[PDB]
Amino acid sequence: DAGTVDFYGQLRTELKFLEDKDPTIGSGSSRAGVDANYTVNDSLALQGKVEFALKDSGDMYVRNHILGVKTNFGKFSFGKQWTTSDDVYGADYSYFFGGTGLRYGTLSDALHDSQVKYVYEADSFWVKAGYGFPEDNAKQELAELYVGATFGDLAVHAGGGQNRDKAFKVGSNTVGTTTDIKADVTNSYFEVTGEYTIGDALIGVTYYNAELDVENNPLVIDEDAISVAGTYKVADKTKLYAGYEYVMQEANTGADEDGTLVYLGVEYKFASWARVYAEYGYGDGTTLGYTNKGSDAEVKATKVDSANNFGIGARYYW
Amino acid sequence: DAGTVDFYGQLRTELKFLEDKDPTIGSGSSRAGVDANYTVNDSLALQGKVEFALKDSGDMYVRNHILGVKTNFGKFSFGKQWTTSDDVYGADYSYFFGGTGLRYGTLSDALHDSQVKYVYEADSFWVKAGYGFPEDNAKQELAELYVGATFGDLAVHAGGGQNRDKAFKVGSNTVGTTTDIKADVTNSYFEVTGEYTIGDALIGVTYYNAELDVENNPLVIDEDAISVAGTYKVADKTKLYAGYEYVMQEANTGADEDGTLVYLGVEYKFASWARVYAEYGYGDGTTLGYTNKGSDAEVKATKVDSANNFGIGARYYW
Amino acid sequence: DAGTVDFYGQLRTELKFLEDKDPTIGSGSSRAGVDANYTVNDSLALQGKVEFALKDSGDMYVRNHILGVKTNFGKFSFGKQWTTSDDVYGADYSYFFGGTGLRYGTLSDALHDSQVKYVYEADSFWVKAGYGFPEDNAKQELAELYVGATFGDLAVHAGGGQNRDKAFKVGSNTVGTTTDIKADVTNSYFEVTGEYTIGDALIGVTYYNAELDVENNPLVIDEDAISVAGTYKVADKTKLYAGYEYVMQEANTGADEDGTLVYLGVEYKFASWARVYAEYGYGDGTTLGYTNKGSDAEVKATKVDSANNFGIGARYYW
Ligand SMILES: [Ca+2]
Ligand SMILES: [Ca+2]
Ligand SMILES: [Ca+2]
Repeated sequence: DAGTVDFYGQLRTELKFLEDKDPTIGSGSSRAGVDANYTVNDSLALQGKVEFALKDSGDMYVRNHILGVKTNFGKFSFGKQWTTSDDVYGADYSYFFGGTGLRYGTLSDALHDSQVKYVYEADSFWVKAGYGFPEDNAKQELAELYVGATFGDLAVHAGGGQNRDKAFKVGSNTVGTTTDIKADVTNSYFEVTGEYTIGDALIGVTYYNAELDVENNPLVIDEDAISVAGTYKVADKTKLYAGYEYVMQEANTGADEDGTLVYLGVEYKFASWARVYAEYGYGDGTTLGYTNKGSDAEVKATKVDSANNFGIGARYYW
Repeated sequence: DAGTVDFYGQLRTELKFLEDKDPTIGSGSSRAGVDANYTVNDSLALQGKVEFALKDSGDMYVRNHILGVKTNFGKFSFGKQWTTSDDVYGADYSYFFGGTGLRYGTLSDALHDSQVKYVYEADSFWVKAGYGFPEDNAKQELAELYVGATFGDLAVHAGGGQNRDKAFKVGSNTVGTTTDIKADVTNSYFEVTGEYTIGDALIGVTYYNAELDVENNPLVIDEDAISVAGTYKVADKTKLYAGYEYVMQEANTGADEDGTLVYLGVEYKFASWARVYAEYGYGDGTTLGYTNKGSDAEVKATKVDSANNFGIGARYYW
Repeated sequence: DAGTVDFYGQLRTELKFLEDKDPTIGSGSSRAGVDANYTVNDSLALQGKVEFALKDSGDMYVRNHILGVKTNFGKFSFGKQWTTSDDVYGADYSYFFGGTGLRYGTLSDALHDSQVKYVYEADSFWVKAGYGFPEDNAKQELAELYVGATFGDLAVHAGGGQNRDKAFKVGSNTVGTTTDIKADVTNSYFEVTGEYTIGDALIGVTYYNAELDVENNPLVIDEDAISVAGTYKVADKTKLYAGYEYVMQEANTGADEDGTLVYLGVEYKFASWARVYAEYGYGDGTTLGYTNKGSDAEVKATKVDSANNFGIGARYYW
């Protein structure tokens, strides 16, 4: 009948060496929050949550702001949250680079501030979904559905959704006097994923398919994407990970394109509240845009070459 | 001789349906604060207060930032606070719409960040006042005085003040190239209010009068405003409320104008830390601008028509 | 082997009367933070720190964001911190005006958000240093080294560094259409300081020398600066302080210039968590720009005259 109040956070600190650039030091995506939960009876519980950022860069601001109601019929969560998409994710186990090949948030950056989200667990067969209120085109249209289920040692999921931005930035031409090109884009995407636990080892594979149509315009981009990845706990506190990520983008204009991302890294944990990371990442070719869930990094649509990247992490959790 | 340190807050979450618009979900005006109080002796106590916002929208920022000193001669509070005006308020018992007819903050939005405020309670006959430092026209001129007193079951107040903005936005014409019209406006206002408690019931009536002159210009707007309102606790945790609010604006140019706001709603409280709200609001005609104290909503000067509005609230307090 | 978690802060409130201006009230530089420390063994400790602002003015934001590692070989601190320079400071004991004559941060405002800092204490002979990562000219080049040592009752330090901004604001001409003049400036500075404790009394003297060269341009400004200052605890809770600060700026163009700052004030402390300040400050002539460490005030490059300033402070610490 009573409740729990958890005050939690991370203090990320990163040292990064990215292709063609200088060393950076500073915060990663440090944040701090408060999960408050209260069980009323057996068919009713309540949640109040609010995470905010402690990045070293801009003004500080709220990241998630949530009212949750759990029932017999499932949990409904309301307000500013990450997309159901991002919660489900897919097979990327990096803390820096990588996450390309998951194509759910080309337009969303994994976020919609004005959304309703549903969850339902069972004899671990589960269902998650969400809807984004466009709050009169101040926000994106969003709608997603995923479903999964574990078979003892195998773990599966599939689903997708549809996200649209009426005024999304597609380019720039300045002429002196600097302006960007807006355009109304729809991203309609689907995935399937499997994960296999072999004691220390873990393997994962995801396939993403995705369609970017533009209204008042013939253009269409079919993306088709394969992530394969895994982790292996070696010593007592030590985990290694890696992944290959291959993406192909056909345009309806004929124009074909691809992109490759490879990573290899190590999570050591002095404790659970004290972790350090080291990761290499090789990239070549094109992304249309992606989010690394581990760093919270956004990479906007780009083409890379010859592309080496190292990242050294040190976090304090609470 | 010792002190109290209260860490407090609200986690508002609102679902709103306003005339001619789409559904919104998200935070209302969530905030969080710290009241710190310390009694030194019988003729001396100290306060330190700082509230900040957790809205789901912009950067997060400080709302109130206060140093208070209580004495025999009364409490002096210093720094960023709401106007004495707003503290006193008048008869509006809504959580969303309504608050028109209180005319104290057409220009202030109920706030001055650089003000000194005085309070004095007695054999409950009380006096409140405040002054806003213009800090060289970076801020509004403000000066207010209110006085009240309870007669057992009747509760009265009257007062007003004068607030001026040297560069207040009166309109816009863009021509291609988008610009707004500034103008130096004075709002000089007075009210009287009475409130009557009949066990479960509560009735309230306020009258506001107000004068907007403009310097270097003939224009003047006399507002004259009548709020009447009340609440009635029905069941164990249930309160109902309503109000009629009628405002008339004569201009000195001849031009007459009016505005009507009606509300009806219900506060249910699962507990004191858990409340839910439902409110209807009908509006027709003109406001020159107003603040709803219950939602923290600002409505800028506007004319409405045919105007239906619903609002469903859910807050967690601490 | 365990750790300490300190939640700390200040609630500054200031009332200021500066030459040619109106009274201001409001916050000074209120902030709040969390120092977290953990000793692992005798040759290893860890720190996590994050201070953020509660100013009454803009958005709220992070001030310092730190990962510290202490060893036998010394403490390395990483991320957003004040400059080593500012930590060391020099002889200014004011809470408002004064701090001119310390010339370390003409360009930095005492801050670099992307810096590595080293510290080493001994049989109190100490060494501090730091490097600022230019993170590809998004940030200033910085590099500093200071060293000190106490002789029982005398306390000495000397050092300096070099700080450069590729695009620093040197002026403005608007022509209608408002633009500022950027220019690539280097500030290369050195100091020596001594401090003498005579029970209640304290005396201090600093000398600063500094050179501002500009790339692609003949201009150079030699500053040469003498602060002399002190404090004297009179009654039980009462401290008085004062300082004379004289600065001379030769330009390489011939053009000579100077500036004088004098202060006198009193720190009374009702307790350690409750302090009040009163300070007078006389200024005449030129600063090229400076920071008062006590108020956190930035004064941009300016020439003053006839210049009287009072400041009344009231802080609550925790
Ligand atoms: Ca915790
Ligand atoms: Ca509380
Ligand atoms: Ca403390």
